[PDB]
Amino acid sequence: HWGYGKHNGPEHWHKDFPIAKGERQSPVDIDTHTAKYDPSLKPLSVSYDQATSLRILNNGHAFNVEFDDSQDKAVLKGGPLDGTYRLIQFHFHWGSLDGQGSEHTVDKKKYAAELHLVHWNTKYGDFGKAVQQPDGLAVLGIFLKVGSAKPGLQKVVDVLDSIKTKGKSADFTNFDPRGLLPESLDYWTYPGSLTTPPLLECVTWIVLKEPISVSSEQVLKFRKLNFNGEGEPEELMVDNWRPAQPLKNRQIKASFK
Ligand SMILES: NS(=O)(=O)c1ccc(C(=O)N2CCc3cc(O)c(O)cc3C2)cc1
Ligand SMILES: [Zn+2]
Repeated sequence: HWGYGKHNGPEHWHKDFPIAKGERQSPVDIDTHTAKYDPSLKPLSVSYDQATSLRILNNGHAFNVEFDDSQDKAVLKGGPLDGTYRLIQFHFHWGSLDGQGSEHTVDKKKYAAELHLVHWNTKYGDFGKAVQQPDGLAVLGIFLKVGSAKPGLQKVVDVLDSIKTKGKSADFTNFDPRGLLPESLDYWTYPGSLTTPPLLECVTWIVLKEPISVSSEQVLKFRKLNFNGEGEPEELMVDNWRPAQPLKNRQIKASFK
């Protein structure tokens, strides 16, 4: 099955998921000079005060921090969005080295990692129905650079030892995702897709301009995770990013001048 290796990585995905070569695939390079400022774009509303994290899972591709999405608790609205989108999970993509790992790029710059906070449009009732719709998901993407530690990330980092291998989970309650946000909510936005199989073209992407800083030690701990299951040959969970895809007939809009 699909993964990030030589034999099952991004350049193979199209064989099982032909939408891989579609018209609105993600990620993309954000050409900052070509992105147009859109004065009609609203400030993003990130309302995470009542967020209820439940669990952290190593799914063999990344780790997901999962949230209770059975009520309007942690929601994303405004910005380019119409209606209310509920937080279901977050995860990261990262590299084997600090010079790569992000999925989106900014004028071809790769960041060390990229955080995806995944939300679904409440008008579709559940996540599985939402992914079948062109406006079903809103993914908030946040770049990570290596520098000072992110204190709000440390709780995540410290639990990774308990979910080293594929299919392991751990209780992960009371985690506040507000601690993963940068100061500014300036963003770029464009219509795109899931960046892993099934690659569904259901996402409004909202990518923050300002990266967060994490420490070298924090990202090193991401790189100790395993793609493999327990008692299988150790394959370090690194380079779990899809490269930039063709922009085709799309415009990237900026919320800021
Ligand atoms: N990298 S990204 O674009 O932010 C991204 C966001 C979300 C997901 C995701 O949670 N998935 C894929 C689609 C899917 C579809 C299902 O029907 C399902 O039950 C579960 C899932 C699980 C994967 C990737
Ligand atoms: Zn992702």
